[PDB]
Amino acid sequence: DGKRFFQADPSSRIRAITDLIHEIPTAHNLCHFKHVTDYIDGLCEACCIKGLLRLPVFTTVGGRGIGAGINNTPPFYLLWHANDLAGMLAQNWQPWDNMGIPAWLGSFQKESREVGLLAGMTWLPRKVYLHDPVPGQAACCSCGLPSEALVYSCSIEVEPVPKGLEWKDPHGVYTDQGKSLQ
DNA sequence: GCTAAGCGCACCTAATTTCCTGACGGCAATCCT
Ligand SMILES: [Mg+2]
Repeated sequence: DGKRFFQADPSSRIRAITDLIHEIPTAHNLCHFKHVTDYIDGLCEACCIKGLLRLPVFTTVGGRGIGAGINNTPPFYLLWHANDLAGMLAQNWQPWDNMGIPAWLGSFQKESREVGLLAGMTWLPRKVYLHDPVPGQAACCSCGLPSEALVYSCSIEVEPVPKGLEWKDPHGVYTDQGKSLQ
């Protein structure tokens, strides 16, 4: 009962859990997919979390009506790598003077532009509520690890990314004209 | 019943020209709104 992680204002539109993830096929303009079917099998909690982290980074266009993420169409992502998590964090540490207001706080105040890095790296273009049914699953058949009762669907809306916001992702790659490099 | 040796060439020259095309025609869907 309170604030929730990567969740936002009240919702009405309901979409299946298959579209939060991208690697598994979703409800396209078809009926058959790569042997998946919506509202039958769902993802685990870890898969749901790793799909929620895909939202600020790898959200594409939804047919030119649904807007993209904060860093446009998802560009090339480049970073510095090491054999350890300590070297993982240390080699990509370069911070900026203004941090920003990340989305794991509540409803952030828009105020002026030039968010920084911490507000821009965690921008939420979608929402999640999910309606919990009475009990749930018995054996998992979508993730692969046989788990307890899992999710079935969710609820996704969009937020229009405004104009301006002169901002550069630290790991993104941007062309000569400032557009995203694909 | 049916033979056997020896002998078998090389030199000359072998060519010059000029011409050799142009224009036209080259496709679209449908594989995320
Ligand atoms: Mg899984």
